Amino acid sequence: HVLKTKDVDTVFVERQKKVLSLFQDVDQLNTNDEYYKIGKDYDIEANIDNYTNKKAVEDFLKMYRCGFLPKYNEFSVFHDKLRDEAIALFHLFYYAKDFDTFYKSAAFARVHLNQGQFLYAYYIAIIQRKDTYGIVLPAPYEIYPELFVNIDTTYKMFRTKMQNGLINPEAAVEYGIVKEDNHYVYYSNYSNAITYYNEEQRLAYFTEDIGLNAYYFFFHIHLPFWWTAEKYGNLKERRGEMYHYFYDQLLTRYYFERLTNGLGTIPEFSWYSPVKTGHYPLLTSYYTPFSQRPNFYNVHSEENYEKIRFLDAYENYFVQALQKGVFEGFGQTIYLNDSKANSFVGNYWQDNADLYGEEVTKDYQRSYEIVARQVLGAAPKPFDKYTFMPSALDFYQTSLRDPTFYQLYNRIIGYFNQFKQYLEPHSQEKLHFVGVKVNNVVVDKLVTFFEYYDFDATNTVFLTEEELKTKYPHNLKVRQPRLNHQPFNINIDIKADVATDAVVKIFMGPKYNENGFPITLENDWMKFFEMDWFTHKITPGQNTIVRNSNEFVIFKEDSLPSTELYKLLEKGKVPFDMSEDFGYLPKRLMLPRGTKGGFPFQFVVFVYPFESTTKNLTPYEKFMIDNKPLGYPFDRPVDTSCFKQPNIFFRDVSVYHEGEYHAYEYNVPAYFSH
Amino acid sequence: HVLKTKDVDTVFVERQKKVLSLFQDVDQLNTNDEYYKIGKDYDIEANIDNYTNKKAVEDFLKMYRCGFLPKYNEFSVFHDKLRDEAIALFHLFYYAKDFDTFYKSAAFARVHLNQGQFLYAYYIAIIQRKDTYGIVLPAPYEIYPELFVNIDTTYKMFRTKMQNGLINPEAAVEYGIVKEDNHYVYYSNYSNAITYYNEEQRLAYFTEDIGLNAYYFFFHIHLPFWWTAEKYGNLKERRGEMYHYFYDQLLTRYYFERLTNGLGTIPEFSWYSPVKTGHYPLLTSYYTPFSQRPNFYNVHSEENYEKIRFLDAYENYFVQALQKGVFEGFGQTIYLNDSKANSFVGNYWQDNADLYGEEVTKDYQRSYEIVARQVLGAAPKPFDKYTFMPSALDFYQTSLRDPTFYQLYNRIIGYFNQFKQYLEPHSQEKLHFVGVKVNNVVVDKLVTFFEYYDFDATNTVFLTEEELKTKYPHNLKVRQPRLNHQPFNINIDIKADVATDAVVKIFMGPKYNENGFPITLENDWMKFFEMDWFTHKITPGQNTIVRNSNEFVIFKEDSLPSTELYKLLEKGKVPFDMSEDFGYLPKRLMLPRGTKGGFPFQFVVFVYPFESTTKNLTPYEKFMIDNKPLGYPFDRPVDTSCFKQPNIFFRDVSVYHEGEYHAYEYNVPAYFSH
Ligand SMILES: *[C@@H]1O[C@H](CO)[C@@H](O[C@@H]2O[C@H](CO)[C@@H](O[C@@H]3O[C@H](CO[C@H]4O[C@H](CO[C@H]5O[C@H](CO)[C@@H](O)[C@H](O)[C@@H]5O[C@H]5O[C@H](CO)[C@@H](O)[C@H](O)[C@@H]5O)[C@@H](O)[C@H](O[C@H]5O[C@H](CO)[C@@H](O)[C@H](O)[C@@H]5O[C@H]5O[C@H](CO)[C@@H](O)[C@H](O)[C@@H]5O)[C@@H]4O)[C@@H](O)[C@H](O[C@H]4O[C@H](CO)[C@@H](O)[C@H](O)[C@@H]4O[C@H]4O[C@H](CO)[C@@H](O)[C@H](O)[C@@H]4O[C@H]4O[C@H](CO)[C@@H](O)[C@H](O[C@H]5O[C@H](CO)[C@@H](O)[C@H](O)[C@H]5O)[C@@H]4O)[C@@H]3O)[C@H](O)[C@H]2NC(C)=O)[C@H](O)[C@H]1NC(C)=O
Ligand SMILES: *[C@@H]1O[C@H](CO)[C@@H](O[C@@H]2O[C@H](CO)[C@@H](O[C@@H]3O[C@H](CO[C@H]4O[C@H](CO[C@H]5O[C@H](CO)[C@@H](O)[C@H](O)[C@@H]5O[C@H]5O[C@H](CO)[C@@H](O)[C@H](O)[C@@H]5O)[C@@H](O)[C@H](O[C@H]5O[C@H](CO)[C@@H](O)[C@H](O)[C@@H]5O[C@H]5O[C@H](CO)[C@@H](O)[C@H](O)[C@@H]5O)[C@@H]4O)[C@@H](O)[C@H](O[C@H]4O[C@H](CO)[C@@H](O)[C@H](O)[C@@H]4O[C@H]4O[C@H](CO)[C@@H](O)[C@H](O)[C@@H]4O[C@H]4O[C@H](CO)[C@@H](O)[C@H](O[C@H]5O[C@H](CO)[C@@H](O)[C@H](O)[C@H]5O)[C@@H]4O)[C@@H]3O)[C@H](O)[C@H]2NC(C)=O)[C@H](O)[C@H]1NC(C)=O
Ligand SMILES: *[C@@H]1O[C@H](CO)[C@@H](O[C@@H]2O[C@H](CO)[C@@H](O)[C@H](O)[C@H]2NC(C)=O)[C@H](O)[C@H]1NC(C)=O
Repeated sequence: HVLKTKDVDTVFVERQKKVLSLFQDVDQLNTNDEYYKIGKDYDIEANIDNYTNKKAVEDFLKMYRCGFLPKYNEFSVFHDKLRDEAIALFHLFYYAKDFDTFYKSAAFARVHLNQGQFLYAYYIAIIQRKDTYGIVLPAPYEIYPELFVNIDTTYKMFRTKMQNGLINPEAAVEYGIVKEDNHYVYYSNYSNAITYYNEEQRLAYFTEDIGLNAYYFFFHIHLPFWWTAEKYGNLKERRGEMYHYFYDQLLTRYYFERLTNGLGTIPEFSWYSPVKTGHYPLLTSYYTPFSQRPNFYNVHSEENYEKIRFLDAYENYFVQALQKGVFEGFGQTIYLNDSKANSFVGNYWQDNADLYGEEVTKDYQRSYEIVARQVLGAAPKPFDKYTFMPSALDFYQTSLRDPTFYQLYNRIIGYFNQFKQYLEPHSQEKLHFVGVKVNNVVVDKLVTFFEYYDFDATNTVFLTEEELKTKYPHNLKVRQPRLNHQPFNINIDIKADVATDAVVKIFMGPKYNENGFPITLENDWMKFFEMDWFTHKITPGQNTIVRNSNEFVIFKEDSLPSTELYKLLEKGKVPFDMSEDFGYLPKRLMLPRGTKGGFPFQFVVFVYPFESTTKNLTPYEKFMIDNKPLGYPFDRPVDTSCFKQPNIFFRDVSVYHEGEYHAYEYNVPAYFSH
Repeated sequence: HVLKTKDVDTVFVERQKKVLSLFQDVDQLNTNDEYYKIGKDYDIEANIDNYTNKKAVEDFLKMYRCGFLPKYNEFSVFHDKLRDEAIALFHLFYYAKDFDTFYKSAAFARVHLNQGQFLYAYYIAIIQRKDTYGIVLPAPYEIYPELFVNIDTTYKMFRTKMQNGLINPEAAVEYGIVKEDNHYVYYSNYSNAITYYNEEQRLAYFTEDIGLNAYYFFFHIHLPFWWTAEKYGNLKERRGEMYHYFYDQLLTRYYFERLTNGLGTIPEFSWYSPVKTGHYPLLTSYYTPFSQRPNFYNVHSEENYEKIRFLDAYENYFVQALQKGVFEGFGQTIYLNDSKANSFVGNYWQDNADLYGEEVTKDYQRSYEIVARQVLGAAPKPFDKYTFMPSALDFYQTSLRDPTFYQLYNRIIGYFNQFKQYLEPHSQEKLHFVGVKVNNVVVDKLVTFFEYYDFDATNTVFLTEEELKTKYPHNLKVRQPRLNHQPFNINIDIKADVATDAVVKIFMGPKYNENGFPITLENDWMKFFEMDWFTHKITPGQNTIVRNSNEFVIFKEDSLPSTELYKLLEKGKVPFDMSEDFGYLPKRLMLPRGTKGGFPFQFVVFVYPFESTTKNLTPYEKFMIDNKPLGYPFDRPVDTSCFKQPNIFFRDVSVYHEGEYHAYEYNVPAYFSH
């Protein structure tokens, strides 16, 4: 298994090394590094001519002269002041006329501003600026290790750095601390191996997977809710569509993990009753432990009355719009069948900039999601604008760790899916592919297993004045057994009459509902996980297609550590996926953990005529190369019919799991010491 | 300290004497008085030609022939039938062609109608009729002493009257009954000296202050929610602005009293959870005690299910309008920034006539304030249209005695202040006064203390057939120590470039929040109490202004008993404030009770260019002589800026309290007997 690579020129390489020079030892400043001198004395005012937008720069300066979030404090985009500052900073980065002015602005920020705040605006700018297109971003877990690993292993790294090494390596092994080469390796367990407060803990290997969490972070920085989608041209008109697709797909995938663990559907809650599923983040900031929400949390308390009424009102509005058939307000009146209605509900639920026709949201345009994250996070109200007790719900990099995150968005998609039943359902004729028929589909054995995975966590530690004189160590390694599966083929048999360009899609869906009974397309159309999308020229007669799971376009390879990125740069290359598909879900997670006896699911292949791609979303996500609605044909209900189309095939499938069932078993000292 | 007086001609004096002739021994009828014969035989039908609006008079007769509230029963403008009768009566009074016809109509009413009802319509007619403009109104506590004093002292007066004097004066002293001259003086404690059911009771000297309660009553009769603001020209368009101003100032002032008493912010509540703070009115009607709301009252019971859904719906509508950026309904469509928006939210929350574009409100036009006062009052449903158990929330003269009164309006203004954040914030430029700078502000020591205050409470008692044959006694006096403060100067130091006409305002704001930390303008702009407003001619160079607290235009002098009014009329004079500023907050209450060590607050002086006064509200309140929104520049949030404007100055201040801290200490027999 070789990783696909891509060729880059000398300019790109030079810009790549520059951006990476600002992603090192992020919680500390190195006066020996070139960036410190540049950044410390950069005069934004004096170079105001090197920015395409003078107003944005002046607003930044005006804001900056008043002070920004101090260093070391936690930064969260869900807090007004912090967000506005971060956004002003983003504008300073985005409007730099050229890479050089941008780099200097970045260095300025790195030296003067809050590390978290800088990293946030930095990450987004690299994604948004045209001149940095293709630039490979370092893994978020490598940049925010304190957000991707529990305190028990963070504390072990702290103890190692404080002791300046291992004092008794033979004893350290019993605490998962091993030395390999010149690296210190830390075997890190998911939380279900240290605390089991509720049954949802059984899903910890999935909800705490660094790749899954990185995936949500990438989703957000690819296109922040506070920013307009203008830059992406077409996506703007299809933004709400993308919202639905992303969350439906994520919720459905999470649902599958629940199913193979016997946890049933995503729980429903009320803002007027205790929230059943609590959550205890084993994370910490530099000033406080993350807030905890005990099981059966009394959410309807005096501190949340007003917020709950707002959330209620927000839901009420939508439900009433569905009833009367029209969305009023926001400067327009949309009937449910309007051609922009789909984008409206999506933008409405997310309360994004595009809902208002602006480039950035304002503080007074209150958000359902932000307020809901606030009350579900269970944190006491902020001490002040710059100080708050964070919860898993305050970061896109830790959101998926909280069971209520899925419950919140499942509630939202719940309404979105209700809205979809008011639309014209897909007719049997529009779904039919005259001349095309799928005679059979055979799927190879589906097997999951846990496999060790390492990543650089050195950013967890603080370097010595002497250590800063020499090259960075990239000394610490965090090792966790992560979910994965064996590659598998899908053999498709297609009997055709005429020759035509066809599109073939591969989905994965449940076979039974939570109670073990047969699924129903009428109520379960939204439970199909899109796995593949590709064009294929169908020749008259017999057509045999073989798609290997490693080829599914929906997923990407694991990221490589910054150190391997450099070696690859010497060759004038960059990982293909890491550069162009950084937002895709890691392929090692395309399958939910199976069971020893094999858990029931079904694959489905659908092939339809290839045609218009005039309003595709390639500038956003590469695989979106058609005009059909995202998730087609499971994007909305379908005109109930008891006789399936010949161009769609459903194949039963079983997901088995090999090796140790529980991930923590691979971190038992007796085991890894062999 | 001399009280300001105003000269009045003979015509005014005779009308003043005529109006006061109907404010004597109000719960009884005097056949020996001139008004009795006049009112008993007055024929409205026959004199219909003396009313400018015949339809109104016919409606009154049609309604009167069916019967009105009987004598002795409690009257409240919050009960449908009662309000409708009162409004009909008002029209009869208002449409009288000349003073004489008005007086007869009033005499007729005094004789035939419910005393409370008559007094209600009468008070308002005197304020609204043009020919009675300036006519001095007797203090509400003199007219309705049973609404301004607890039953313990009401019963003492009853006992005195029944015994026809004191049987054992030496002994009566131990109960606060003392004879002075020809008066019987009753030392009257606030409820916190007889029952301490919850911590809010420590605010009783304030919430029960007769002046504070009279103030709210004056606010009502000056312009009832059921009547249109048409009479006041410009006010009509700014009605909502005045609504926000009145309640925000009152709520802020209340907040200040909580701060010096360690009671923090105004509590928030939910219609679906027990209301924490109860209230026990130590008041009674002629037929029943006032209803009581115990602590942690179960408000969400079957009797209130439907009313709560209404209240909840009313709030939902506002919250959704804010979210969609437009107010729909009531015959129009108003975007948040529309020029008519501010008045809409005001008229909406109040459910007043101007909301519907009518003269007076109708029964089916359900009111949030009324329904909320109904469920918060905790009284069982009315026996019938004429019989109900009253709560402190059923009267404008007792409302401030109930903690939930503040909680309810704080909830409404919460929404109002939320709406304010959707408006164009005051820009730094517009707040800047070019060439004008406030160099310094010095405030003399702020000191509060309790000082005895007496008022005529003879209306509490019933007179003898013989006593009615001679002049009214004005025999009984209620004595209570009331909050007060020493006069203080505010020295303002201004450095100007050129000469201009400037407006200088003075505010009092908190220094710290309820937790003891620094206030923030972005979140506490609504907590600034306006204290003074005046024009001043600034000359080039150094300017020095000296304003004494006694000169603040926002406050008035205490009311004089009706007996002192007569003596003053004989000199062709009337108190200046009682005549033109009756609705102003008593100046003795401008400062919250301080603490021995001195409680922190801050004074702010802001000076801006004097200009337009085209849409001023002088006809309503004298001090509103500008075009600026009421409360400027703290009427809405301001473009956040850490750099203060040169024409504004903040000065730390400490409010000290001298003498006994608790008011009841002055009502201890050992103390007042010396
Ligand atoms: C415990 O607990 C407690 C309780 O809580 C606490 O306390 C706290 O604390 C805190 C901290 O400390 C604090 O805070 C702070 O404060 C401070 C002070 O303040 C003040 O002052 C200021 C200044 O002033 C000045 O300036 C101005 C301008 O700007 C002007 O105007 C004036 O006049 C003056 O002048 C001057 O200046 C200068 C000096 O400085 C010179 O030039 C000369 O001298 C001149 O003359 C100011 O600004 C302020 O203001 C304020 O206030 C007032 C009143 O008072 C007012 O009026 C105003 O307006 C303002 O206010 C307000 O506003 C609003 C309200 O409405 C809001 O917003 C707020 O409140 C505000 O405030 C005063 O006066 C200060 O300084 C600081 O600052 C800082 O921080 C912040 C945040 O926090 C930011 O924003 C800013 O920016 C800054 O930053 C900085 O720092 C930090 C740390 O801290 C960091 O992180 C950052 O990064 C930065 O850094 C920088 O700086 C530093 C110093 O500063 C240094 O060191 C550094 O360096 C380094 O690094 C670099 C790189 O980067 C390198 O290169 C090198 O090498 C190294 O070295 C840098 O440079 C703050 O703010 C508070 O306050 C307290 N609280 C209380 C209640 O008290 C404690 O802490 C604890 N403790 C423990 C142990 O834990
Ligand atoms: C206990 O508990 C119990 C239970 O709760 C109770 O009971 C109650 O009681 C009550 C009280 O008493 C009652 O009520 C009452 O009643 C009565 C009776 O009724 C009946 O009758 C009437 C009358 O009739 C007549 O008239 C007419 C017209 O108008 C006609 O039509 C007829 O026919 C007749 O005629 C005749 O007679 C006359 C006389 O009157 C002559 O002219 C000749 O003879 C002729 O022929 C009537 O109206 C009524 O009716 C009604 O009802 C029916 C049924 O039955 C019906 O059908 C009808 O429609 C009617 O209505 C109804 O209905 C509706 C609808 O549904 C409703 O709303 C209701 O139901 C109604 O009702 C009958 O029949 C009566 O009378 C009375 O009245 C009164 O009151 C009221 C209120 O309440 C008012 O509004 C009115 O106006 C009146 O008033 C008066 O009185 C009062 C007192 O009470 C007062 O306050 C006032 O102010 C007034 O006064 C006046 O008068 C009097 C007499 O009455 C006198 O006395 C006085 O005198 C004074 O004056 C001056 C001062 O200002 C001086 O100057 C001198 O000097 C002095 O003296 C005055 O004048 C009532 O209503 C009830 O009923 C019961 N309930 C039950 C259930 O039963 C008890 O009470 C208790 N007890 C204890 C002790 O606590
Ligand atoms: C009054 O409201 C309108 C719309 O609600 C505001 O107009 C918007 O202004 C922003 C600029 O910040 C534009 O990006 C939008 O396209 C405008 N939308 C519409 C519908 O006009 C207007 O700014 C508000 N009034 C003021 C003075 O700001």
